[PDB]
Amino acid sequence: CDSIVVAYYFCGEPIPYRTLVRGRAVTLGQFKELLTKKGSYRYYFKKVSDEFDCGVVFEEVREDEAILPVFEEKIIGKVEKVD
Amino acid sequence: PCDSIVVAYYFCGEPIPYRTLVRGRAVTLGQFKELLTKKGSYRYYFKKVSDEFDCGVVFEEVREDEAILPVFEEKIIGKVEKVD
Amino acid sequence: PCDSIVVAYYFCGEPIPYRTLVRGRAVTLGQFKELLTKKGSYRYYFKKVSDEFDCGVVFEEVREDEAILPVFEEKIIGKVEKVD
Ligand SMILES: [Hg+2]
Ligand SMILES: [Hg+2]
Ligand SMILES: [Hg+2]
Ligand SMILES: [Hg+2]
Ligand SMILES: [Hg+2]
Ligand SMILES: [Hg+2]
Ligand SMILES: [Hg+2]
Ligand SMILES: [Hg+2]
Ligand SMILES: [Hg+2]
Repeated sequence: CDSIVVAYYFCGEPIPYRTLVRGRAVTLGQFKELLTKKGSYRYYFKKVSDEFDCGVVFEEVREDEAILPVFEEKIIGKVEKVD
Repeated sequence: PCDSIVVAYYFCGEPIPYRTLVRGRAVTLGQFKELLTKKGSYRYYFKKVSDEFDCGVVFEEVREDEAILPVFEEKIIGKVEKVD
Repeated sequence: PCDSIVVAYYFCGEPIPYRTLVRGRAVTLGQFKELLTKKGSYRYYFKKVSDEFDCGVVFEEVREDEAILPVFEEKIIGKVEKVD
């Protein structure tokens, strides 16, 4: 296994965009390179959270060097345009 | 399978530059800024060819941080200066 | 729309000049002085057209800083020398 599945829902759209990334670990900045549209966005990723009752959160990630959480083996991101 | 970039910067004149690899194709000032360990006010320059003259490439000052750093001969060569 | 000016200076003899863009139409010595990172006593010169001979052009010494820096072929080319 030399890869990870990276899917994100984009600016509201219902069908998420899916791609494979070589590495087993992905950073925000790598994820940012898959995006095609310029502008200001916030990025969230499903992550398990003991501290929440329905198990899941969308963790906001901000720093490029940061390693994105993995939910059930995949990276599930939400990309939201600001404003 | 090329998947990451070399980022070296000279830090306040200390000759020996600090070297690291960054995953991805291109790097922004803000990502570069996350590799730095010391707090404070700094300016940042990066080698990158100019179309002026002798012994000449430039050190381009970058400040935005969603700005994509120039690449000199395939690497990112930065100069980090503390504002005195 | 234009918006900015290119400001490059050679610093203490270092060959590779440092390059930045400055917002606005024209730049003053005092604005130029704010780009500099190192403290101390310096003199500042800028290429500019001249009406004297051999190699055609001069380095005008500027000191006021309310003064507007000359523009050589659309850019500001400065020489910064530490007073030794
Ligand atoms: Hg796999
Ligand atoms: Hg969008
Ligand atoms: Hg719940
Ligand atoms: Hg590489
Ligand atoms: Hg320093
Ligand atoms: Hg030389
Ligand atoms: Hg311009
Ligand atoms: Hg100097
Ligand atoms: Hg000559």
